[PDB]
Amino acid sequence: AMGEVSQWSLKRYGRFMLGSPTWKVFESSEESGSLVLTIVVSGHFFISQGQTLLEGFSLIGSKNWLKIVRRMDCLLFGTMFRVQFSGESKEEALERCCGCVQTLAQYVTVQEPD
Amino acid sequence: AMGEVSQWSLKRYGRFMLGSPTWKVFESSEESGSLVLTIVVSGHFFISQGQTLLEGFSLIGSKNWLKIVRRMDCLLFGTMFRVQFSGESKEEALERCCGCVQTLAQYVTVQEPD
Repeated sequence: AMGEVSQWSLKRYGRFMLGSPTWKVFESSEESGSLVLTIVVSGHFFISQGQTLLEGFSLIGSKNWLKIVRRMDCLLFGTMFRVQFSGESKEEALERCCGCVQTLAQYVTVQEPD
Repeated sequence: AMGEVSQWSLKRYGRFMLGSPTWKVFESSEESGSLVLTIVVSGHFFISQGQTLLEGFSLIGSKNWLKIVRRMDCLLFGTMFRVQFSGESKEEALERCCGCVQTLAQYVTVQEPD
């Protein structure tokens, strides 16, 4: 909303968990609540579903420990979690994703797949 | 949730608006959604109701332009908005308020009423 934050809505978020599941996958539901990726101008990164914070860390000095890769409208974050931007079409999601890459890339490099 | 943020729930938030209302008052409802005051470790301050950001600014260098006053379990913010912390009792609300004052006071001074 503000000029202090940028925000993008997500279709999905998945936490690498490593019985023993590999992923815990969160989706934007009417009940569950909507997924938002937030980047604050000081360089803080959050993912939130409604009001619970699923992810929260500084992007400052993340060159040292953080790896981001984009495949189309998804980002993978490693050192692990995975995010997919929403939209009514593949273009609209991709356009969301790219806008976010633009702010993310101010702090880290966003690589292409290996 | 994280170690990157502190969060407190609010009973009420009121925006000074100056037909011509003086205040717009937001409350924690089941429909409307719950009020959260968030302070991020880089010094960013937010109030949010569900996922809408009602307030968002930096506390860094706010000594120059920002005035905070505490009356019991409420804070008034001027240069204007007003916040009241929640709790099952007056003590619990006051205890919430004070915890927040403790992080706020790292950036600004929190005055007593005039």
